[PDB]
Amino acid sequence: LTLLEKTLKERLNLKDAIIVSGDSDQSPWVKKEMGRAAVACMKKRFSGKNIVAVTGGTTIEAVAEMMTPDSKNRELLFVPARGGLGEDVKNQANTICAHMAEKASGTYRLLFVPGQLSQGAYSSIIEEPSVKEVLNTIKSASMLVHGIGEAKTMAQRRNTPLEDLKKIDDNDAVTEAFGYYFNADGEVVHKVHSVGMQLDDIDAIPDIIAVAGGSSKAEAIEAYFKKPRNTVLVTDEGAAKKLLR
Amino acid sequence: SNAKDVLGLTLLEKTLKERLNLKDAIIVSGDSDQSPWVKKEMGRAAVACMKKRFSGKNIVAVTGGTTIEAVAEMMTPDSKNRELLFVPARGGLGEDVKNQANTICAHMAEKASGTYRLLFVPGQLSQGAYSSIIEEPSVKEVLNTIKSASMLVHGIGEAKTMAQRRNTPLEDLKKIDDNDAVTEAFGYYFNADGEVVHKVHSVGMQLDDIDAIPDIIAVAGGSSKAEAIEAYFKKPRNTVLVTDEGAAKKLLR
Ligand SMILES: O=P(O)(O)OC[C@H]1O[C@](O)(COP(=O)(O)O)[C@@H](O)[C@@H]1O
Ligand SMILES: [Cl-]
Ligand SMILES: [Cl-]
Ligand SMILES: [Cl-]
Ligand SMILES: [Cl-]
Repeated sequence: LTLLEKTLKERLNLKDAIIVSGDSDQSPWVKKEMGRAAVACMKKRFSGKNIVAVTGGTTIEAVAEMMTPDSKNRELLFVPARGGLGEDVKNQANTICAHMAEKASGTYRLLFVPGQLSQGAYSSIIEEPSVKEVLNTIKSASMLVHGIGEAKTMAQRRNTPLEDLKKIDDNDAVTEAFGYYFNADGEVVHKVHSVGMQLDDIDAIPDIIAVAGGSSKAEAIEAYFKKPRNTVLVTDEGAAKKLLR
Repeated sequence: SNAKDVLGLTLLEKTLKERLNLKDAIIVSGDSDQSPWVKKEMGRAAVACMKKRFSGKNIVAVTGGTTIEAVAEMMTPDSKNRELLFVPARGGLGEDVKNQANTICAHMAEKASGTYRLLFVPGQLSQGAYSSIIEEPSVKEVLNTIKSASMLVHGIGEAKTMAQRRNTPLEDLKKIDDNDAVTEAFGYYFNADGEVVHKVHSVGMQLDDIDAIPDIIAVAGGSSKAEAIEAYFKKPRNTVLVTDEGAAKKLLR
């Protein structure tokens, strides 16, 4: 495995690779072990005060589940990286963020701005103090913890307008992260319009941890890391072994 | 039922149904204010009640609070494997929304091996912003599902206890006091005659909606809640109450 990690690192240009045992597509509990490893990676990188941006999805929900209070007692503020991506509440960044904060015995900020508001309603809402302040907090994140999905899988699960499904399909999206759909070369081919973190913003976040696994995600994971992301990947053998096959 | 004979529960249930306008009364032994395990027994009885009421397909609306949490903790899969979708009955708007019904909803659905849909948890926003959000198709779908609820399982609280437990605006605290609220259920505070005197700023189920819900199960007990329970049921609610001797004996004698 030491070798598997080193090879994955070089292939994907990662800051580091953390690989847990097994294939989460065959053994669901393996997702909880990715969660556990992610938490450990987070705690390695915390400073005295931390603003942690987090996405939704079931894998970051596993991070939240495995979260425990910080032993050194460092200060932790969690914020949802970006909302209004059309997920059911169980899968919203806003939900996962609150859950993680609770488990870490930290604090969190709520941010709910849904996907399909009118131009006027969207323009007005993002100027409201509670939103404006949280957007600023997200802008100054010291950490980002995010998932990676297959494009088709994400597009189906979310409430995706028909015209956008077409675009995602016609532009050969294969992977998705934080509301960006990318093709096989790591290029953006569809951006979901939503407030909060933008792709350009991630270069300003010193510690980024991606958490994604399962053999079925091998292609999505490879595609996402086709460009430099300055990111630590937590994955499992299922994804890593299939990617490197 | 030697048991419920000797413990006097069957006779107590009869009288409680005659006194309040109950669809049915289910009373477990003891006083949950004195004996915390009695809450777990209310949860047990409530779960059994739900299972007797389920149709082929169900949309079960739930409230938060420790009593419905105990219902969720006691929930087990349906041996008949009927279709079970759980939703929160309401969601909060305004400052520091916690949406604890969401918490209980997910917990109960997981225990039942059912499915669930939660309500959004907003930050502090203008009414205009809330009005825009409510019409958003994804949000609208959940509200429509709550509107189609086949069952409602809810707590009942003392008005003062709840207004104080919650992040209640000072203007609304004054209103609740000045209008002599004595009881609370699902985001509505009622006076001693069971009339609404204040409604929490929320989305989801409204009091007028409960008539259309075939099965409503209130779960609330302890001597401290006798006055609140009596007040809530001063008006007809077509509701099955699961409670304890603590509440029932104090109310009746
Ligand atoms: O069962 P408990 O702990 O006495 O709580 C009962 C109360 O909890 C609730 O069900 C839910 O409280 P919230 O609406 O603040 O989340 C109230 O409607 C009810 O008054
Ligand atoms: Cl495995
Ligand atoms: Cl463990
Ligand atoms: Cl979302
Ligand atoms: Cl949900």
